Amino acid sequence: MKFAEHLSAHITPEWRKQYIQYEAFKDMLYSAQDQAPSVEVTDEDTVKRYFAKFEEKFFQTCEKELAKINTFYSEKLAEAQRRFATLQNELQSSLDAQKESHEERVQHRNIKDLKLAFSEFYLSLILLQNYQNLNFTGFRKILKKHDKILETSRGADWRVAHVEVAPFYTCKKINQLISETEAVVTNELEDGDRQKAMKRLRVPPLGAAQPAPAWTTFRVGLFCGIFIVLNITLVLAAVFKLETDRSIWPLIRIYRGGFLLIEFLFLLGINTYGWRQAGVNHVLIFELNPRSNLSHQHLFEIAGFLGILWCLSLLACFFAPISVIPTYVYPLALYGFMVFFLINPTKTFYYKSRFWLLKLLFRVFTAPFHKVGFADFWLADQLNSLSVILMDLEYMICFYSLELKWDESKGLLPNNSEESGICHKYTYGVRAIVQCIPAWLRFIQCLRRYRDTKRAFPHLVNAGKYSTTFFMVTFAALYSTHKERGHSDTMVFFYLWIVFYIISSCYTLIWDLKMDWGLFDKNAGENTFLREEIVYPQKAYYYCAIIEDVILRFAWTIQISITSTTLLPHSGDIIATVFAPLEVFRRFVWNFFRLENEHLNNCGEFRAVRDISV
Amino acid sequence: MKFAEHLSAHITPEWRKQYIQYEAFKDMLYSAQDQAPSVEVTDEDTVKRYFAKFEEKFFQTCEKELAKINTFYSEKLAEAQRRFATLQNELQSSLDAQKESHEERVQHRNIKDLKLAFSEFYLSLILLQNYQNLNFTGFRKILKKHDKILETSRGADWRVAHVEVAPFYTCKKINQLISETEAVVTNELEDGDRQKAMKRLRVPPLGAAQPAPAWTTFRVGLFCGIFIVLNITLVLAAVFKLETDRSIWPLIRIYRGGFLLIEFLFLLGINTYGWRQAGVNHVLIFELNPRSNLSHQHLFEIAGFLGILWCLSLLACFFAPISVIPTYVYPLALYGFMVFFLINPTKTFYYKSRFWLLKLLFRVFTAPFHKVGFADFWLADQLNSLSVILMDLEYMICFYSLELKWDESKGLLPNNSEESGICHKYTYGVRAIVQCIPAWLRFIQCLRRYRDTKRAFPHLVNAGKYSTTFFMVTFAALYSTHKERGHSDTMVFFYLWIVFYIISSCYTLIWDLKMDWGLFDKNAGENTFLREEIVYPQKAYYYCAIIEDVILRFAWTIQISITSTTLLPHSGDIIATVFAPLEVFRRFVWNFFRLENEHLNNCGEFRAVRDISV
Ligand SMILES: O=P(O)(O)O[C@H]1[C@@H](OP(=O)(O)O)[C@H](OP(=O)(O)O)[C@@H](OP(=O)(O)OP(=O)(O)O)[C@H](OP(=O)(O)O)[C@H]1OP(=O)(O)O
Ligand SMILES: O=P(O)(O)O[C@H]1[C@@H](OP(=O)(O)O)[C@H](OP(=O)(O)O)[C@@H](OP(=O)(O)OP(=O)(O)O)[C@H](OP(=O)(O)O)[C@H]1OP(=O)(O)O
Ligand SMILES: O=P(O)(O)O[C@H]1[C@@H](OP(=O)(O)O)[C@H](OP(=O)(O)O)[C@@H](OP(=O)(O)OP(=O)(O)O)[C@H](OP(=O)(O)O)[C@H]1OP(=O)(O)O
Ligand SMILES: O=P(O)(O)O[C@H]1[C@@H](OP(=O)(O)O)[C@H](OP(=O)(O)O)[C@@H](OP(=O)(O)OP(=O)(O)O)[C@H](OP(=O)(O)O)[C@H]1OP(=O)(O)O
Repeated sequence: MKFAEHLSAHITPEWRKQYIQYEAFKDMLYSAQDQAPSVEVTDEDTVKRYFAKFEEKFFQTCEKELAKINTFYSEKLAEAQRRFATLQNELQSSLDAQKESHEERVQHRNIKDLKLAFSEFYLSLILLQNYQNLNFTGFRKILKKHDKILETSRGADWRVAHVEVAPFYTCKKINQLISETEAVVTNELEDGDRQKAMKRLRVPPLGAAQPAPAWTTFRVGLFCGIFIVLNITLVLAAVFKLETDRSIWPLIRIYRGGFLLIEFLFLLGINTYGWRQAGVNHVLIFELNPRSNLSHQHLFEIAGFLGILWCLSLLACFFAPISVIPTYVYPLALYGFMVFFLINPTKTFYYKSRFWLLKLLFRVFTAPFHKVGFADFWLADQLNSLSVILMDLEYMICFYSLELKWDESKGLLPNNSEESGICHKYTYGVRAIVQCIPAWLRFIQCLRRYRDTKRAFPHLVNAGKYSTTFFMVTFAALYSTHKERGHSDTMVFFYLWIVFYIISSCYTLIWDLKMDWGLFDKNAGENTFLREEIVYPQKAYYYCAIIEDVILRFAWTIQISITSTTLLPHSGDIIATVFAPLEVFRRFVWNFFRLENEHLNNCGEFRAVRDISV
Repeated sequence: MKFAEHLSAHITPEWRKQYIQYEAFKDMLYSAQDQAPSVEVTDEDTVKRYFAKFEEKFFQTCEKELAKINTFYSEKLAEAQRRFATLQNELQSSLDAQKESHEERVQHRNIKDLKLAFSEFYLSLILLQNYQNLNFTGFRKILKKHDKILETSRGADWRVAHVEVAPFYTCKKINQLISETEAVVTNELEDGDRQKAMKRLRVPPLGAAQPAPAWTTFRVGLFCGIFIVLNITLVLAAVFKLETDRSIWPLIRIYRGGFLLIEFLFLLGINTYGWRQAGVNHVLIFELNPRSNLSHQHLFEIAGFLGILWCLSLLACFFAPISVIPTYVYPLALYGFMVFFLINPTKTFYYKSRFWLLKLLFRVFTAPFHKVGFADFWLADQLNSLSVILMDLEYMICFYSLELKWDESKGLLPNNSEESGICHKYTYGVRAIVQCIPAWLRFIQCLRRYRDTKRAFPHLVNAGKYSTTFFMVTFAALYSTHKERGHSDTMVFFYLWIVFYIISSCYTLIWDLKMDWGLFDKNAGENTFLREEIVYPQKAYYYCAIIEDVILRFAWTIQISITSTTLLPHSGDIIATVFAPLEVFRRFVWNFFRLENEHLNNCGEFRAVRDISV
């Protein structure tokens, strides 16, 4: 009925330019129909010749499209045949080695990677088959549509004479390859059982708009509604009922991290939805499973549940829920519940994503030794902007270990004490390393990448980009320490520090535009100050992001400076609280164009599957 | 991949017994496969003869199923051809009358009914086409499964030799009929335009019933979450913050009706979901549009919004956030909003259902004159159990017009002695008629039906059933009035009243079982105390409903009698509040089996479309 959006939603992204231009043909046909003058205005010969010339040009365009499709199909078939030959040779070598302990574990890894390579090959073959079917359907539908407006029946004859003889339609090699692959997998690997072998080779409609189950959407809406109502109740309770008898700073300073985490989860769900809709293949970049994947609804549901728990804990800290449990227990219960949810060793509640995240975290935090992929440095980049949660963790540990006297009530709020503040300082040393941890991780990753791929431009400069944070933080700490000690030269520690402000931002900002986002290209074309090809439909997004990155970069250096050095102590807490939720927004904007620039490097290579070895 | 639930969900409910028994064939094949004796000593000849006899019986069953399908298709095709001939003759008569004002309005009505009859005929033809396609697919799939499991080449040969030469597959008369119908509608009726005619004749995937849009489910969940959180907050506020000013009785008596309406909407949504899932075709019975329909999610989304408004109004009444607006304004705003939502004359917010409901309400309340259909008496039956809202309406009108002072913001709470008691007495006697209105409507509908049909068994006994409410209410009112007047003979007005209690319930209860639900049949099989065929899978539902109706009938009788007679001082206002939400539950249970018994009168007639006339 509606072929346009069906074709749009069933297109393989990396081959989007290799399909048929249905919409262009439709617009051309409509323009030709409208351009016809009146019967009386022009003679019948002029109308006849106009129709004839338009038909000729239409058929020339159709011939060009058919030739392009045929060439693409032939190249893909040749590539598939060569890959099959290579895989069969490797499988034969592995099986003859197996026929003739550490050797057993090596073999286990061998048939661990081989059964994945075969699955990837099967996915490629299925994608080629779908491409062929969809292209033929589009040709037939556009010719049928043409054969109605013009009322000249020349499209049916053209289809019968040209498309029906096309090799892209008359060849059966893909089906034979599929059958041989199934036979090889069932015989050599799974040893005679078609059930599990077919189960691991099933291709669900991954290249479509497969809706989520209605229960997931219902849960998302339920959690969102409870969250907004609890938020309104919390705001009213804070405004009306509570009096800040002994400050609420050790309360917001503890509850900031959970709010930041929930906001990050929500924005990540939005990011995933945008990637999926815009046509960016993040599954190939992140090296995920094409058949099993997490949609944005699951992330929204997780964020909603976490927000429900956070709001309930804050409300419990607010009024007087239980008259026997001390009020300094609720944040502990909340964070313990978060940790328990993450590291649950059972097989429930997205058990297939939590383990992947845990292994990724281990690899990230063991940076110098493990090899570096896209996911590792992407997660390290996220942790770079998510350091406020680490700061809150350190502050909460030092507040509970030393400052709060557990024997009274109202443990959390009243910090009424003599030396209240021994934790709101920096002089013992541990306030700068906690903030320099992620920069150190990225610096070490860049060093390892340069060592492996010994090409010193991208990585040594990238490694030097993260080193400016060390200089800035150490100079801020030194200036604050000498100000507290009242040295007459403290002001000089101000001066150079200020330049290490600018040298920081102007560094990273440039790397954000030229290298991370790939803008300001010399082949910009019509798109001014951008690159030649853009995925997202509107340039206003690009211009607004360019505008906002500049502003949000400058108020990242100032937040990390004011917060580690802990200076100007009358508005530092409020400014840090205000500026914390802007860092996540900046990173959320950055992710879009970072992954879009990464994706466009796989569109000139026509790569659609994750190539693997044994 | 999974043909079982596809076949189950794509079956026309009224032709379910005329399809192919796929599950029975699967179970038979599995049992035969499991019953393989043994190679051990049994001997190959015994296994061979067992396989041969099973193959023979399998082929006999397949032949019987094929013959049944062929005969059903032949009968349906003959019926369709005769109906087409009749419709063509009527259309020809109408067009020749049109070719050769009140006559113009009559012609407009004629082409109003004709364009509906043609659409229903087109729906029937499309249903027959789908039946043919699905039956062939099922045959092919089951034969392929048999061939796979029993390692032979008999199934393919049998399919080629028998199913291929079947008329249910080689007869293309339906396609010619469909093309002729399109031609006739496009030429004679829509005058040469295929666009609007085809749009009118399009058959959407009803069987698929594509899982409802995600925004609707999201809104349902959002409204539900807000409702539950507001309910918890309201309960806490009522328990804790309330004040012993003067009574909360003129508040529950006002807010009861909205709660009852919301509960009715929720239970009606559950009812619609149950009807759709169980296979009951309520669209045919209610004479709705087979292409445009309301799902249960829309009713849940209306109910959630109404509950949100109700909870907000109650919270505003409790807290009184605004210090200038009087407290007796909020229920007025709530009920005005409900009325405005119902009678909105624009074209938004389910405008094609509200107008249908309004016309139905007009027909119901003008009962003696209009003809009676299923939708009229069904709605009157619902209003019979929904009289508490009418009682609340009359009480609120009397309370505001007479009692309320409006001068000082004492509001909807209190502060009088006898002003509470003129509205709580029955000197006017108006609270008997407000309760006897729906019984009167049903009684007059039964009288009109008996006059139309001239068959006196069902309708002149139904009218007698409905007439007992008048006796019960009038005797309760007389007893209460004489008790207030202190007559020495008032006790006798008690005595006979008590029998008019029993005579009421034992009447209606019997009509609920034998006639409304069609149970206690004389020719039941293994379903003891039930009817021969049942739609809902489990008999436990039937037995539970049989148990429940008995208790709830006496509860309903005593509740309405006590509420009408205004007797038994304080208890007769908490007992009514407790018993009010049980009469909606009783009606909600009654609807299931009422419509199921109605449905099992077209399944034996093989009627799947609604017949009309011009
Ligand atoms: O005039 P248009 O441009 O609006 O065409 C309409 C419609 O014409 P209409 O006005 O009489 O209803 C066609 O119906 P026909 O009369 O040709 O049969 C319909 O084809 P269809 O029913 O599937 O028939 P088959 O393809 O299965 O053979 C086509 O659907 P697509 O080609 O599949 O996208 C639509 O295209 P669209 O613009 O995308 O909605
Ligand atoms: O070799 P291993 O140690 O990796 O484990 C086997 C397999 O064990 P098995 O031999 O008893 O069938 C695991 O199934 P289980 O024992 O947990 O049921 C399965 O885990 P899984 O499906 O993810 O998890 P679950 O859905 O089953 O809970 C894993 O698949 P991957 O981890 O996805 O690659 C398999 O790898 P492979 O040898 O390539 O088939
Ligand atoms: O052994 P079973 O009883 O489980 O059969 C399975 C499956 O066998 P498997 O174990 O090798 O995967 C069949 O695959 P095959 O090897 O015959 O091709 C499959 O057919 P399929 O792929 O659609 O093939 P085509 O019909 O399109 O030609 C069939 O689907 P349905 O007939 O359409 O319902 C399934 O039936 P089910 O029980 O309902 O899930
Ligand atoms: O004859 P009438 O007075 O009953 O009205 C015509 C038509 O008016 P038209 O002649 O200008 O096209 C109405 O469309 P509008 O004027 O409101 O746009 C349409 O209402 P509708 O589609 O429900 O409502 P909307 O979706 O359009 O808002 C109605 O269809 P039905 O009531 O469903 O039977 C039609 O009946 P028919 O003659 O059989 O085609």
